[PDB]
Amino acid sequence: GVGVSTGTFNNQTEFQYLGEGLVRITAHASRLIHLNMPEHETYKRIHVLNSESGVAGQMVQDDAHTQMVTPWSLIDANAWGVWFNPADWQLISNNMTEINLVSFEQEIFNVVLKTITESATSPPTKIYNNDLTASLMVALDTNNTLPYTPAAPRSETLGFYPWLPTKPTQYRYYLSCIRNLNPPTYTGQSQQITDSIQTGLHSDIMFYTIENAVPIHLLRTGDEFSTGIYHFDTKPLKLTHSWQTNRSLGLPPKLLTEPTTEGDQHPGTLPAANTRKGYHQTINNSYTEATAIRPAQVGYNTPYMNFEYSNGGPFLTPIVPTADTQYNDDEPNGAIRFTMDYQHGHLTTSSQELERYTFNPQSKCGRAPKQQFNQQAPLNLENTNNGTLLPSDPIGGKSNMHFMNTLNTYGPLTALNNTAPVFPNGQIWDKELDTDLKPRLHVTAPFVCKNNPPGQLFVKIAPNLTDDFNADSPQQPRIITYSNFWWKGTLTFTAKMRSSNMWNPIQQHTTTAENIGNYIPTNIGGIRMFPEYSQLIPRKLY
Amino acid sequence: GVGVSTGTFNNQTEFQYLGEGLVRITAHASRLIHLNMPEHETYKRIHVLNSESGVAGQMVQDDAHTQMVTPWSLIDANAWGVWFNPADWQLISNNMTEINLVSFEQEIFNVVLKTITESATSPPTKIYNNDLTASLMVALDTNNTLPYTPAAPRSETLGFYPWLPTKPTQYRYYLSCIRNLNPPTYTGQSQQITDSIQTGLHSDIMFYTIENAVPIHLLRTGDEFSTGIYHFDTKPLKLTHSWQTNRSLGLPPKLLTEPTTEGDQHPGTLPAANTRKGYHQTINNSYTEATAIRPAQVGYNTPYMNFEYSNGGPFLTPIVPTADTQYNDDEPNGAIRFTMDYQHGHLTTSSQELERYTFNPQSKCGRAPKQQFNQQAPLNLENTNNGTLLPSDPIGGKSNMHFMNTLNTYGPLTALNNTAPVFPNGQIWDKELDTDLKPRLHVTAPFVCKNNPPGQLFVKIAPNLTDDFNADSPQQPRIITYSNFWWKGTLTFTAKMRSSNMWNPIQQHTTTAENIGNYIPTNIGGIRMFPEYSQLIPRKLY
Amino acid sequence: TPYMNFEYSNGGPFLTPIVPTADTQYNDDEPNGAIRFTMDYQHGHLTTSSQELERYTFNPQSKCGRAPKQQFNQQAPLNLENTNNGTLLPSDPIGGKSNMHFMNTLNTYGPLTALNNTAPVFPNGQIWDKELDTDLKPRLHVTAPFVCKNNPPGQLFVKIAPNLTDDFNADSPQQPRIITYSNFWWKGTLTFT
Amino acid sequence: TEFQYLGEGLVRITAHASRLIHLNMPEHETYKRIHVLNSESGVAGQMVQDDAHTQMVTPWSLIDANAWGVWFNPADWQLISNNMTEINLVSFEQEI
Amino acid sequence: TLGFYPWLPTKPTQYRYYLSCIRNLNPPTYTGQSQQITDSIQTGLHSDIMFYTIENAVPIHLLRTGDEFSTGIYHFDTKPLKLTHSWQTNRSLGLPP
Amino acid sequence: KLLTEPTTEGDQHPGTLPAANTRKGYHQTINNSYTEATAIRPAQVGYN
Repeated sequence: GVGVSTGTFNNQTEFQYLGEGLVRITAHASRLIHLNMPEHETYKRIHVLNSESGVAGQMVQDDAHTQMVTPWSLIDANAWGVWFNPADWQLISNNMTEINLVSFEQEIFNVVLKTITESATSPPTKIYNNDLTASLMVALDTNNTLPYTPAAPRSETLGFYPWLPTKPTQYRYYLSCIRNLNPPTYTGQSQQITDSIQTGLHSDIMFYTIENAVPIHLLRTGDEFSTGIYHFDTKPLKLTHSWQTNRSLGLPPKLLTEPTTEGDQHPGTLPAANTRKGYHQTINNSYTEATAIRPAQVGYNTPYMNFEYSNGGPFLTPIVPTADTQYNDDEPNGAIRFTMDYQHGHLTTSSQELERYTFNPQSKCGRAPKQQFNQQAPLNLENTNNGTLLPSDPIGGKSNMHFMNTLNTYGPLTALNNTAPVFPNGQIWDKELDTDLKPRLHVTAPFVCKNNPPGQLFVKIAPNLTDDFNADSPQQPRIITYSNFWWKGTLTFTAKMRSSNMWNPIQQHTTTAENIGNYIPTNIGGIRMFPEYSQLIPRKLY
Repeated sequence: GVGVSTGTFNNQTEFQYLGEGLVRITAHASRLIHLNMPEHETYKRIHVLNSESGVAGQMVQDDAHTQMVTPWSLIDANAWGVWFNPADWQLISNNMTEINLVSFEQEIFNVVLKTITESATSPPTKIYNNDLTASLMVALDTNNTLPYTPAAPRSETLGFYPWLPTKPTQYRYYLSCIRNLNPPTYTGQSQQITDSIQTGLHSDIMFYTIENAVPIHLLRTGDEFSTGIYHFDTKPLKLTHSWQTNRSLGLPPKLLTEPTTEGDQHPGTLPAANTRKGYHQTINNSYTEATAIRPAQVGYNTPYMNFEYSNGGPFLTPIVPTADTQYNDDEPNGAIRFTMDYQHGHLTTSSQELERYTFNPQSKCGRAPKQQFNQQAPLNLENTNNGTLLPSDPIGGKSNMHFMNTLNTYGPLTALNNTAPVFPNGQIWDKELDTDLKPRLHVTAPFVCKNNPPGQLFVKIAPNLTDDFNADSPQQPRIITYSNFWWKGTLTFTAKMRSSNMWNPIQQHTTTAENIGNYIPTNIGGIRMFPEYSQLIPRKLY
Repeated sequence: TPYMNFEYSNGGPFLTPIVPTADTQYNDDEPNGAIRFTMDYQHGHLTTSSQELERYTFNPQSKCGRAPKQQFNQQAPLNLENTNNGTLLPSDPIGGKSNMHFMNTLNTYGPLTALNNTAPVFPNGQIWDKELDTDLKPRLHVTAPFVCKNNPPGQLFVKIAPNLTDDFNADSPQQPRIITYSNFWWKGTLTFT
Repeated sequence: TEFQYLGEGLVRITAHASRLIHLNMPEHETYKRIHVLNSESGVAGQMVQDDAHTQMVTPWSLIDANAWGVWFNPADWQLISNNMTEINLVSFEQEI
Repeated sequence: TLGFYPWLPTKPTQYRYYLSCIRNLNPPTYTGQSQQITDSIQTGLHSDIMFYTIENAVPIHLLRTGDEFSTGIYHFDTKPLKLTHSWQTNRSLGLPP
Repeated sequence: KLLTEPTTEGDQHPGTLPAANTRKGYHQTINNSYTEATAIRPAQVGYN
């Protein structure tokens, strides 16, 4: 089977429309993969200590931990940019109210392994041969024994471009640490910070081996391989954003003065307080909007920029990413700043490497702590500098840490919204944390597999031994080998169409003569895949 | 049946999605109609001669003709604004590739006739009674015997607003004229312009009568009435625009120099002329883009601002409305300038009456005569002021009339595009001109009924005679009567969804923080229905 | 639940709701989400009375609430017998303000929390309520005790049909019409178990 | 107010509520988008007194009977609360 | 709501809903202090505008004196409500010492 | 639509149309004034 092709290339995007308004969005993604021969044929247990970690203030910069570096490379296509292209997104987000994960199947084919012979005859000349017989190692951890490691959050996914080759990344998992950083400091002060790390508590050591946990298929040029057909069990994802806030829930207080002159300038009048009727979660006989009965709490302040410390070290306490307020805050509203790559958007040509861009979901929930505040005992419209905590009050003596930094408003009354899909660098589905009690969602991605997540796809070039034996020695020498093999995946979703219910037209992402540039190549061949808002369709909340 | 309601109000917009991606766009439109008692119970044959018509130059301002003024009022809902609202449009045009007319049915109900008694007791007081017994006259010209008269082109349609009452207009048709304006003039000159009109050639007299050609239903408050269910036979309408022009059709000449430096600034090079290969519809051994073989003629210059004169007088020769070029020309590209109304968009509140706004379809075909030109005999790259007609050459001695004004490029090679739907003031379907040879399309509207067009709906309040007899006298006196009656129509279309084929996202009409104002009421109750582009989805042409 | 806390999101500032539970022997109320209703010449409150509307605050019966003016915190290894230094009290100045104590900012919600639903408040109380269409839902509402898992009953709308005159309509701002009104009966049937 | 008692100790509390409604002709036949800004809102301290927001004032009137006072009367309540351990919503139907 | 009294007439109320706001109150203050409080509001972010119309979203029945109308028969799906109160507190849970 | 129906017999006396400007409708021209000669028609009946 040497001279015959095993699989087929296809990167089409099929949108089947069915009855009652559903759609079978079928995304085909093919891509030419390139794999280099693992440079260290062993399993290494490496630690990581950075000089920066152990300095006054630079604690947040701590990078310590332990790595299990495997000789295997991983093929993760879990990231929107893989499946869709700009146009696709525009369609889906501009018209589907919800979308959900259905089936997924990969397939590796037209494997080609290549030897490289050196010819230092005057100038270093390279000769390329085909080791027809050599093999490509492929492993599929169906049961997820190997620690899960999504690539997406490190833009180490496959190339978001069908006409451009791409590389799978080095597989390496976390191993128990015993990180020490006592005690925290502050930029200036002189103190002796202890900075250590020693492979975790023995009872917590997890040392896995591709070889030991999964059957490995050997693939010669004429061989082929294919995932079965995995079916997701996932809570559908909404592609609509809420807006209403507690100050916009329910029956608006009836007015007594409708304006008499055009312009959003002139407003209407409400009867004085006192004379108003209804419920009150406060005592004063006066019913204000800020102080009014609402169904629940839409949103919540999560102590921002708080660092917690557990065995593995210190770390930022995650915040459910929601849209910022008119006071572009971001960090407290879990905004997510992605960094691009010469392969995940960002002009292929550009001289400077990678790109910035921060992301803010559309669902309005977030807060503006630089505004929030607290008052004492019986409220009292008309504060008491003494009986009122403000967004500019010194907590614990530090003149810039205000109450909001420590304030947590989560409660049974809280109504929250899930992360947003972030085309394209965004992760798509995610394994669920195997803890007795589970999280209501993840920040990583919008889809969490209720059951068992799809399998990790592993790859590694079969060691091409020489005549200089093996064993009875440290690191064995081998023929320089590499591989070019294709890959085709099929991700299938389900979504519902939207419909005209209101009077006014809504948001929709379009082309402006000032952005087409971003969806069109360059006079040289530059291509971008700059991220786009998602969940842009307005939705009632109450 | 006095105290019982006959029909039901419904102004919902149902979008049913079916297999293979079709949609059953069902538009329900209800509206409270108000009718005043016809002020002249006869059929009047009036002429119209304006002073302006008979003056030097002001010929274009001629308004002469003859009118058959009937005592009947017409209910025409043939205009987008009737059926859809802003949001609806945004949906349809932002996602359907084509759409077509299917079924239509009207229904008049909850008729109420009212008498009005005068009580000049000191200040003029009005007393309102119900003439339970009086009737409302309704006539349906199913076979279209009465001359067709779409309301749309005179914004005399029904009110584009469901929550606002509306009025049907006076029915009056054209009758043969023998208009005289010999001879044309020019603003300055002194000459004796003959300006006359005398009811047309007897053999061409058409005097119709609602009463004589259609059965009329009398309706008392407890009565109801309903069109059957008309089915259209119409060439589907495309909601996509072409772009390619003759300078963009087919295989682009192969280059020999791809740029080496970023920026749309630096272009590529083509081999010199001469050395190029292929067809040529010219002799010179050099193959230029302007002078290159193309499948056909996309577009065509129609002698612009040309006035033709036939029996009924002079008139502008219509031009197929197509998008203007980068040289916003409009008039030569049949742009269509609509004038709004306090009931067809245009802030209900605004002090100034009516609105402007011109319209340009999206399909790129139009021309830029102020650019066009002609060269003689064997072409010859490098003109001859003598052998080259230019866009600034004096024709017939007049220093501002250039060849383009008289130039007609229509031909068997011409490929043309149909008018565009103009939400909302735009007319929807139109009767076909009963001439032996028919037009390839109309400018009025995008839909032309292959068969017989739906019937005209006529209305008139039954004369409420008094005790002061009738007949044996000129104009009879009658009780002042009027009516409030509801109307509900159901227009059904068929359309196909769009799909992601290309890489880049396309146009789409959205909300900018600078226009929502137009889709939202006013602090006083003002509402607008400003027109929106249509056919905004890009389409290949070749 | 951090009491009298005001949060701020797009629509403005607002009081952070507290699950209404009964007050303690230290009638606190506000921190225990008590609900003060205001009556009407039609919803209780002597039809005759000269003064308009009525007051009255409400406290559910389920005992859960707290008495912050009592609560407190101690440090590290507890230690029966405080340390003014190692003990936060209900009268300690937070952030420098002499009347804002730790309780105002304290939130004790946790996986260990066992809570109780609002109470029906005869008669001014709301009965059922639509559920907030957010991805993750609230464990209850304060508004009412019943939250419709599915779709809530429909809203009933009414408006008098415009009684136009002879002075046309359209082609003008606000249209004039005959003064009209209506008297119509209504009967509803609510069934419980 | 029908209180049907069934087996095992359940009850079919059926509340009938009739009422003569009175409706005045909407005074502004349009849909108004009004804002609301109170002087009190923008003052030192009186923040809690903020009443700002935007209203969509419709020409329609709403009939909401979602409130106990509608269905039961004092006696009814006394009975239900004095003797039922739990109660639940079942069916509902209006009629004009 | 409607009148809690069967023998007394009652009125339905004006229907009006909330529409996106962009309320500004920076920065909070305290009764005394002198500071310049910005107090504004401008119809919310366009993408969040919800403009509904009874006429546009629901079929409307016209009723003449001799007409009638009736909701269907809606069935609730609701977590039963307890009419009992708990008392025990953490200082009253379990086996007393 | 006219705004002045004649008051005296004879094809002599005609009716009046509102001034241009104030008229409403389509126009295959720019000027805010809608004339008969310059008015939207279905198509071209005839041709030179």
